[PDB]
Amino acid sequence: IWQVVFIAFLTGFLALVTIIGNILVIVAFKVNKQLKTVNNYFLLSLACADLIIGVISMNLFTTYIIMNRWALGNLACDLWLSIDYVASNASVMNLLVISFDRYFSITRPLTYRAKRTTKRAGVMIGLAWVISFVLWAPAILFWQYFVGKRTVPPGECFIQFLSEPTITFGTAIAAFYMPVTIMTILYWRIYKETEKMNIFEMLRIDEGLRLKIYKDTEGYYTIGIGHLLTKSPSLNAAKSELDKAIGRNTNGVITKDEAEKLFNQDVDAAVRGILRNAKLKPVYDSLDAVRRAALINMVFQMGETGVAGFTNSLRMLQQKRWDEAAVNLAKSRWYNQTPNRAKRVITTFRTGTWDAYLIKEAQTLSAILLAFIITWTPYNIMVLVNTFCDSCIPKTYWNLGYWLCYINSTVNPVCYALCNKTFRTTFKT
Ligand SMILES: C[N+]1(C)[C@@H]2C[C@@H](OC(=O)C(O)(c3cccs3)c3cccs3)C[C@H]1[C@@H]1O[C@@H]12
Repeated sequence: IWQVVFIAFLTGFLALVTIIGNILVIVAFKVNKQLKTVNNYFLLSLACADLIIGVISMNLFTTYIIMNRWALGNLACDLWLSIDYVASNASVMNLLVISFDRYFSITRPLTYRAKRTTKRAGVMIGLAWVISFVLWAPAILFWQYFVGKRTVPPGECFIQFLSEPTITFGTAIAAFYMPVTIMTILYWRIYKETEKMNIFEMLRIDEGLRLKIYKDTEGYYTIGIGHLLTKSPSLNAAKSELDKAIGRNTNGVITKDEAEKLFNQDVDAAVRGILRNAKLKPVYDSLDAVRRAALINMVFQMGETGVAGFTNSLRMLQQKRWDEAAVNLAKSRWYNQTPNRAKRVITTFRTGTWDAYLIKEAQTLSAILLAFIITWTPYNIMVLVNTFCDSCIPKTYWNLGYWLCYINSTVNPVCYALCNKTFRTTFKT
């Protein structure tokens, strides 16, 4: 009992670390405009969940464990639980909101990336806490009054309707296993597709955007972002090819959605072209994200056949000789047709940076995700297990899993700072 008490305070240490880390997140974000963004906004929400959970749950938990008994009675037990599950819930749903956000950033450039603000983010988050609360709290508090009696004996506290290992299983899957799988899906997708954002802003600048058919600087009929319709001067040809392309009668006009989807089609085709080609591929392998994106610009413009006839240049681009590549490109007919765009692309080649386009080059999601899964799944697996054998799990293991579920909330700020040097230097001060 003496050694037990001596070790008990460790938990307190962890709770303190949690509350200060989170409190730091909050303050640092509020006091530094740099840190204000949509993504950082969601990260603020998370740090909040972790704070409310670290100043309340971790502690009263430490208490309950220490005493071996529940002192504060029924209602304290109810509020503690409700705050706890509503909170951690809002934490999972917050993670989801994040993943889906970055996803809609990659896949829906015009519809999503373009209109997204910290206001919209705020709304989404608030709505999330709403959902969480409305799922857990009413159940946890009002289950007794509903059923008419209180299953819970005084002295030991837990959620009334969760007695059964099955309903607990199903609710863990729904509330954990499902959302985790989905976060993994969205994740690996984002991790595969991250560059489409940069290459998007790139082609966006170079080409520009128009919803209704307009004449190119060359005069050719062209629609959307960088989508060429036809070089024939007859408007009918263009409009018709376009219609083929959309699968509707466009009447010369298209929606922003249709547009973003067209772009995506185009880029995927560009890339697929670079990888199908014997020339562009190997070179394209040795290129860093910037330059590579440049290559995808040229290919997105002239086509694979087109960009493959640059062999004089390709040679040096693969050999990491830049100034010579650029020099080799300036002398071609490409540069002659539309010098500005090409000049931007080439500069992008030489420098290896987006500064020509003034462009800002997935982050932290790995960390947060990993922490979450690895501090939760022990417990969820322990539940899945308890479903099938009654006595195989002693209360100890439950408590431990719980603690992990906390050290998530502890570790999340840590992952914040460790991932972004911004949060580092902001905390230091
Ligand atoms: C440590 N917790 C506070 C407790 C145990 C863990 O719980 C979870 O991981 C669960 O999947 C479930 C646990 C038990 C039945 S369903 C969730 C609960 C609430 C939203 S998702 C994590 C959090 C959560 O509040 C519970």
